[PDB]
Amino acid sequence: HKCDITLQEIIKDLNSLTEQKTLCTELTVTDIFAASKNTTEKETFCRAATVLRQFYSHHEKDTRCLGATAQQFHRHKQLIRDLKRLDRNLWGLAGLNSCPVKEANQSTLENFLERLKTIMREKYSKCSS
Repeated sequence: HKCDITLQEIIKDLNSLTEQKTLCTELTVTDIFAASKNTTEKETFCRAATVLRQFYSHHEKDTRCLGATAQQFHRHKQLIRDLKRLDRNLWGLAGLNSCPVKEANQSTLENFLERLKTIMREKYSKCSS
């Protein structure tokens, strides 16, 4: 389970998401990586899945995000779809819903996603030769 191809599905989701730089991706999430470092891998996935679910739930219909042009609206729908896909995969890996996130620091979604990508690539690296 630990080195399951779900890791690749998550990295794929993150690669697409981290191309986005919009008003929406500058909006913030609670910075789960501002912690002093005290949770299991399962708990880390639960934390990340929780904040991203908060984000897409709150911003799927947000006027700052929805877009004026066809291209902007398309990119917004893609962002929400990919956030849901990534979230689905993170929950699968977490196997837990109970992981209260306490951090004060807010980071942009953009920076949060780049950090998660780093962590996920590290896990992948630790799984392969």
